[PDB]
Amino acid sequence: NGYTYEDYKNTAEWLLSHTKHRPQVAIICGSGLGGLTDKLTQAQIFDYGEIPNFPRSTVPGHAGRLVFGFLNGRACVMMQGRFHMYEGYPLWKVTFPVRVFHLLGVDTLVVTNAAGGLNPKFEVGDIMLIRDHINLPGFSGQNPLRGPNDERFGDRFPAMSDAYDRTMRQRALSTWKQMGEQRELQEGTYVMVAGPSFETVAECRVLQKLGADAVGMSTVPEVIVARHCGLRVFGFSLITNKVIMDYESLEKANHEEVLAAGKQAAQKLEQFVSILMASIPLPDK
Amino acid sequence: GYTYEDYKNTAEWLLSHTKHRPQVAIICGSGLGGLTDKLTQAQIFDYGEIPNFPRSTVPGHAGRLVFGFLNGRACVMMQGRFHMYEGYPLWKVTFPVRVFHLLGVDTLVVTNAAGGLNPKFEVGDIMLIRDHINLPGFSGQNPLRGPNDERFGDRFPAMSDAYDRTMRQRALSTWKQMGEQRELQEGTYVMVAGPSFETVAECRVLQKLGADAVGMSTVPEVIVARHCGLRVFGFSLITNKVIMDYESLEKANHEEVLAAGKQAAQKLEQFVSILMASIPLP
Amino acid sequence: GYTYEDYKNTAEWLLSHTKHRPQVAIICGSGLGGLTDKLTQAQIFDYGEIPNFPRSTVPGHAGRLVFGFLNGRACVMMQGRFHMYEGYPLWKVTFPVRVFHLLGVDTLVVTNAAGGLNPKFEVGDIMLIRDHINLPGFSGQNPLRGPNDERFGDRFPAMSDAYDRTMRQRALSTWKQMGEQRELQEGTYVMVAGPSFETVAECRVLQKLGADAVGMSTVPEVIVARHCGLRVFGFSLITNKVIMDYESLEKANHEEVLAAGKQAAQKLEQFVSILMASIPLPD
Ligand SMILES: O=c1[nH]cnc2c(Sc3ccc(Oc4c(F)c(F)c(F)c(F)c4F)cc3/C=C/P(=O)(O)O)c[nH]c12
Ligand SMILES: O=c1[nH]cnc2c(Sc3ccc(Oc4c(F)c(F)c(F)c(F)c4F)cc3/C=C/P(=O)(O)O)c[nH]c12
Ligand SMILES: O=c1[nH]cnc2c(Sc3ccc(Oc4c(F)c(F)c(F)c(F)c4F)cc3/C=C/P(=O)(O)O)c[nH]c12
Ligand code: NA
Ligand code: NA
Repeated sequence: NGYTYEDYKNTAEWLLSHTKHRPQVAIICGSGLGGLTDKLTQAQIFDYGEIPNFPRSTVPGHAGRLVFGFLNGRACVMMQGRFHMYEGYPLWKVTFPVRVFHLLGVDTLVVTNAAGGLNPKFEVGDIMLIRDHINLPGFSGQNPLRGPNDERFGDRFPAMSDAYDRTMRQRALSTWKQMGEQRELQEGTYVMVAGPSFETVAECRVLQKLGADAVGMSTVPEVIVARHCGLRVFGFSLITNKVIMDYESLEKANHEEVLAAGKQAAQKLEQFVSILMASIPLPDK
Repeated sequence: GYTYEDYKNTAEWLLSHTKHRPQVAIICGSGLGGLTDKLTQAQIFDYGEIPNFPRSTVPGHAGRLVFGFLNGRACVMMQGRFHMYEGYPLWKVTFPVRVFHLLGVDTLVVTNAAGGLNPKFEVGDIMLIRDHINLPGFSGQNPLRGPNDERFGDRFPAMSDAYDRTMRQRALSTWKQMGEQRELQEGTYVMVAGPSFETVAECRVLQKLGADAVGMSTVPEVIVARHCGLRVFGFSLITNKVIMDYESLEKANHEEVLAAGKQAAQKLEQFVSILMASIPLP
Repeated sequence: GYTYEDYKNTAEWLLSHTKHRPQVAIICGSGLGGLTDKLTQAQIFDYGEIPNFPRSTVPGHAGRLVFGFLNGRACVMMQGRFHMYEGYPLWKVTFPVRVFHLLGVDTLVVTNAAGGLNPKFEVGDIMLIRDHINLPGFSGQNPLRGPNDERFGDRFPAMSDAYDRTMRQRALSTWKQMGEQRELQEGTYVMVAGPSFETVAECRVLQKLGADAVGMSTVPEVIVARHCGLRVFGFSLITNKVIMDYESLEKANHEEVLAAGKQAAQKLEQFVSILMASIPLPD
């Protein structure tokens, strides 16, 4: 299947008529930010299943949630969880919410994730501001824009060379500076791979040689649709593990360690984003 | 997928609806739409009247098959080509090449627009396609995926000799004989699916791989053509230099591509028309 | 699109139709189908007659599971693997591996035909697979894609240790104490979808990525086996040297790869039989 413009329209107008909230900022909560909805005021919760056209979470855990409220005084719409390719979702389902956000009047997307460090400078618990991406699925046909283009969203052939807003990154660094934290923020290129299996050593070397600083399984498709629509985009990676890059290492990527990294970073990440909210540019006069 | 009878039905319909017996198929990429103007004794078919032929489901652009003589060479020209980014399966993109084979065509000329990755290239350059990197193909988006039909070709066709050496030497010589000074480029075309343009990081990847130009077409048609045994010649119009640093304000856009096309139209149409005399006879 | 109950039904059907209890699964690559003849007490099942099993769709394609003993070790052989280029989805290509797991198999041996990228390789060489590059996997053609079930494995299994170090050692040891002419090669297998062979520029890309051999199979079976916790090892027979530069009259062709996988193929088959004795017993 796909979605028509009318489908997005009906979802948007249904949400506009069922909440008083008028979000400026969309937060898609990746690994470690599950709990960020807890810091919202005047929170209003919709299960994906209540929302017309909205893909249902078919994965273990709670019904996926769209939550409207104020984060540090700023009108937010928050996706508690996101869809992954590795779960069997087509990219036109993964990115469905980004079109709806656009039609609600959102002008800014915050997108976070977990990723493996490819840059040897990176340490577990580091935060990497996404400055650029390598869409490996994109190269082969797995681009969320594949299909007919609606001129109501954007151009047939949108540019991605300016996708990661300079100002948002400037203000992430300021916020971080004023937290007087010990470690610098990192900044680099995120490469998307479909996953869900972790890289071989030979694969890690490929991604290093390609110039990737971190690797994960999400985010790029949401960024491409956001940019098609004209939203400004801010992203970062929690570095949950250092990808294994030689045959002599005794270490090995694993689910238990990357869960532990998320759980440990979780409150630091909520603190970071809660404060950053205060510094997000206002809608344009 | 199509059955073998589906291809035979379409080829039979065309052969009984036109008297034309094309030797050469020309797939007009951006910059070359107007090449049909140079045909004589033209005979026209909307894709929509041609049995089994894929159309656009966008009323924006329909498509035409045009039979005619180009500089006295019997030709069939696709005006409007199918792209993976539009949501066509590759077995639809490449459907026409199968039909051309069954019409008796023995040479495919394929042209496109491409972003320049080789820093030697300028906007408005023509690059002869010497070789390709098929990134979608590596992942399973190869037009031969599925059952193989020996009436077309082998299970496992070689692509190491896809781009006819003789036609490229004759294209270079023709470009000089025409008294053109700004030289013909030659190099490696990488297909990416698009339709969004590359990030800086992606551009750097495509350069590290050894690609000289990047586009969103052509490689599937070339693979199916070589599977069928067609001789293949092609080139890219360098419509833009791909952004390779973070400071430049240039953003790749459709308007640059359109505008580079119109500017190069007269020159490319002349080049292809005159090249027809270099194509070996059947 | 099966659930755990489907794989279980298939395994129980096999358990109740043969007394054979395999420890080792062998997937026989192109030109290596002779290995089923080295089985003792052989028992054949056509894929057609196995519940839920994907049917192979080419007129003359051997779709048979063969249970037996190879050099005195209980095993099950696939004669004819499924290939993504034939049009099979990876969940079909790898359904037998999940069934082997439920049958109690703890080891998978994978064999294939590969094009040589390493200029040191010669046609007929055997390359012990040390590592792989899953190019289809990067893009979404990963056989774990979709719902995960822990009766198979983890949502995010590691692949950096896929190729069993113990069986590496013993393959190198066994090969030496056979006094063979050429050495056993080792290196990285890159999977491409095919079915068309590589351009020179594609060749050069795969070499730049650090691949030693290229083919169109194997990696997805390895991923599903490691997901399930099976020990894995495997071999490429080098059927052809990939054309890596424009000064050359050679062309990789179906006929020259067919002929090469009738030559030192029987060498790899004897080597696989011998190495059965080096596979550890189950606890
Ligand atoms: O080396 C690597 N290679 C390739 N990819 C990767 C990834 S992506 C990933 C890997 C594991 C995972 O599990 C959890 C998890 F389930 C939690 F609940 C959690 F808190 C947590 F930190 C995790 F890491 C989530 C995600 C990424 C989801 P998303 O954030 O992109 O939506 C991490 N490291 C590597
Ligand atoms: O930097 C680059 N990166 C990756 N790819 C490219 C391409 S390929 C391309 C990009 C845009 C485009 O826009 C149209 C278009 F779609 C029309 F239909 C049209 F009439 C028209 F004028 C255009 F400008 C056409 C084509 C090329 C089609 P083709 O020649 O392969 O058939 C050019 N530059 C880059
Ligand atoms: O240069 C290369 N590039 C990319 N890929 C490759 C391959 S993989 C391959 C290529 C051709 C082929 O055909 C047969 C065949 F059909 C038989 F019946 C046969 F006996 C036989 F020896 C062949 F070579 C089989 C396979 C491999 C299947 P598998 O071993 O993985 O299952 C080999 N060389 C290259
Ligand atoms: Na000649
Ligand atoms: Na690649």
